[PDB]
Amino acid sequence: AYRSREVAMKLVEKIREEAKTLDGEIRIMHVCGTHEDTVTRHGIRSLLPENVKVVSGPGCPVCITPVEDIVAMQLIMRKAREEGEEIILTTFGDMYKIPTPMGSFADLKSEGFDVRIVYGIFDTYRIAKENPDKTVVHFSPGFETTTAPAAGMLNVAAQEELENFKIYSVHRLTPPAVEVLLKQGTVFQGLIAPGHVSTIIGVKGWEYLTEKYGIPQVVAGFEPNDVLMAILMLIRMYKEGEARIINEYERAVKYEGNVVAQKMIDKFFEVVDAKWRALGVFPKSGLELRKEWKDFEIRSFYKVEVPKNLPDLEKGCRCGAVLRGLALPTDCPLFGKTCTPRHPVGPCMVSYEGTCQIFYKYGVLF
Ligand code: SF4
Repeated sequence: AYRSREVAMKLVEKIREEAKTLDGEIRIMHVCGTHEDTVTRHGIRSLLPENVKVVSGPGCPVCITPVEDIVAMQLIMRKAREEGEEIILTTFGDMYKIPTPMGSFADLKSEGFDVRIVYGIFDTYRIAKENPDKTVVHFSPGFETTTAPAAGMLNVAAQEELENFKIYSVHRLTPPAVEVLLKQGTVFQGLIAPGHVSTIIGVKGWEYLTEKYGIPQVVAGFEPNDVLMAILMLIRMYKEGEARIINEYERAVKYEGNVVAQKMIDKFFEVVDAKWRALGVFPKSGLELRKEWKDFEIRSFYKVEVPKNLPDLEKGCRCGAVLRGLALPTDCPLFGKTCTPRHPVGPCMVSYEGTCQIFYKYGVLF
């Protein structure tokens, strides 16, 4: 308590002191919704010196789930129903309300489809066991942190030979996003690596970025002091002209990552080029079930026709710029006007990890 406040004040003073002698403006990016929550909750952007910026990358797996996949899942529900098949669709609570030009999962539910909100894929497994006569499918988004438990449940279902347990895989990888943002402009000279994701892929998983682009990195937890320390460290590393990755979250992250989880994920999933809503196609950034485990993917059972020309976002939504770290929600003309948690225009406002929802949640009036 008193200690945390003491450290925070001292860290901000060091940041100010180091920043004074910066050539120009330094941009530090994070790609983790919880880091954004911490940053905004504690007003860290205002505390920083004018020449130090914290950029919010695409750290929301729900926000970037493609419209085509949500719509496709919806079309599979309809095609299965016309065949007399009662499918039970599970989804996280925020994904449940993600908008698309053809409606959300919640809209589908109001039509009488069996759509259920779950806390995790373990609930899907339980529901599958509760309804052996019904197909149970989890629309499954998520970065490495969420993919790990999905792989774990699949391994359990595989051992049991559960045949009514499926997923619609829309899992994504974080490092590739960081690479694309860099090549596509988005300027930043340091990275705060996500803590949870790092727990799975370890320091090892981010190294290629430092080796390929020379960008310094600090793996950090979510306390405001973890974020402040990371910022202080990246500034020093930058000024000192060094390209290294420092693990400030060793209590939860091993250099090698969680090898057990990594192996479990690779056992069922294969990395493919994948779409990221409002951002385009990122090569080798998505995960799909391997050919050997195709029976677990619902698309292996139903083929549907997603209509063409479906726009990624509703008119005026700047979620594209926001996910790129090129604009803050306050830069969006719909923010708090036509777009709010009650009536969201874009995915950035619905998602729990969404920068726009985070800005709203903390009453950012800016
Ligand atoms: S405030 Fe709404 S409309 Fe604007 S960028 Fe965020 S999610 Fe999109």
